[PDB]
This record gives sequence, structure tokens and C-alpha cells, in this order.
Amino acid sequence: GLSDGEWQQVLNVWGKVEADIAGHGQEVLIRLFTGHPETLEKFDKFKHLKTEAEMKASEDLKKHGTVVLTALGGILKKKGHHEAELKPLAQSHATKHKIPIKYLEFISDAIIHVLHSKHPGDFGADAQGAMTKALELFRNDIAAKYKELGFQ
Ligand code: MNR
Ligand SMILES: O=N[O-]
Repeated sequence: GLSDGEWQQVLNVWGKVEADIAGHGQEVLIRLFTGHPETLEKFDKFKHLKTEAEMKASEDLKKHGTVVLTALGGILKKKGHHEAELKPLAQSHATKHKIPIKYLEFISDAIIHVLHSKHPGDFGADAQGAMTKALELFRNDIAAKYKELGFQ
């Protein structure tokens, strides 16, 4: 798992996200969609977004970004003790939304990129290591539930 020190880093980094949850959420989703257009096809409500300008202009996309990062923040603040929080998400993403685990790798990478982009020189090597571990833990625990369901 993560050490106490590592969790403290993760939640310190998370402070940056919480100052502007919508802005971070928006940029994370745009990074995902532009980098991996197939991901956009999983969202009936974002399929109409034909350009980054349109994405940037979408208030509903920002709204969804807030929902997303709020959920992730809840999970992170449990410091690995997140079974109750993670289970329903694993299940809706496998069974309803059909999100391959690869897309969760994509969005994890997007979060790391966005943190650097918004906080250049202020997301240090130790912070990136800790945040990376936390996101891998999240991914890995979801993947365990995906395996249970035989999804993908
Ligand atoms: C590639 C696409 C997908 C990725 C990656 C992804 C990654 C993540 C992610 C990782 C950090 C978190 C946290 C996350 C959290 C959520 N997510 Mn998700 N999610 N996610 C969807 C696609 C994806 N998610 C879709 C599609 C919906 C339904 C949206 C709608 O039509 O209103 C949804 C909905 C949701 C909801 C609403 C409740 C529900 O349906 O369970 C939350 C919360
Ligand atoms: O964008 N993930 O729901």
C-alpha cells in the first residue's frame, strides 16, 4: 500500500485540485477525450462535442468533471480503506457504462498531466510518485472487481 508519508503527499496534492475542482475536472476530461477520442463515444451526452472549443465551452462537461473528481477525492481521503466507495463505481463502470480498465489508465495519466500543466514546477518528484501510487491503487482495486464480474 502507500506509506503514511505518501498518503500525506497525495492529500497535499489534492488540495490543489480542491481550490478549482471544476477547472481541474474539465481539463482532465478534455485531456482524456482529445488524447483518446474513443473515450468520448462512451458518453452519449458528450458525443456531440466535435471540437476542443466545443468541449471547453460545455458547461455540462465541467459539471461532469466536478462529479468525477469529487468522487475520486472521496476515495483518496479514505487512504486505501475505500471498499464501500469503490465497489459501486467499479460495478457501474463495468456493467452499465462498459468502461475498459484501459480507459481508467488513460484518465489516471490525464490527471498526472493536468497537475503538471496547471502547477508547473509545483508538482514535485515525491508528489508525482505518491499520486501515481494512489491512482494505481484505485485502478488495481477496480480491476479486481472487473475480474470478479468477468468484464473485459
Ligand atoms: C472513458 C470513460 C470513463 C472513464 C475513464 C471514467 C472514469 C471515472 C473516474 C476515474 C477517476 C471516476 C472517479 C468516475 C466517477 C463517475 N463516473 Mn465515470 N468515472 N462515467 C462514465 C465514463 C467514464 N468514467 C460514463 C459514460 C458515465 C455516465 C455519464 C452520464 O451519462 O451521465 C460515468 C459516470 C460517473 C459517475 C456517476 C455515477 C455512476 O454512474 O457511477 C461518477 C461518480
Ligand atoms: O468522466 N468520467 O466519468
